[PDB]
Amino acid sequence: MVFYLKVKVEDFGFREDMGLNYVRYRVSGLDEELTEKLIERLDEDTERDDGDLIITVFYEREYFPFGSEESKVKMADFIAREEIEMMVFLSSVLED
Repeated sequence: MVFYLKVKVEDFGFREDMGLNYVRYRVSGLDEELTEKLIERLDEDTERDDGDLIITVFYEREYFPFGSEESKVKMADFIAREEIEMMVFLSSVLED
């Protein structure tokens, strides 16, 4: 009756050439055709890998880049801020 989606960080990084932070999320359950739906709405780079889906989303000062790890004083901040970012994002879209 209800679908269960789990999104977690798989590979995070930063591009000095651009000046923004990027991170890849791991999603399982989507389909070849379904991917075209999300990739369109998000307008990001989606690709099937071993059944999972890679999504890289980076934002500059304009949208506030992801780099507030100095707060938590560890990498956990990146995965924590990134995980909730995707989870909350989707949940917020489905809930609304």
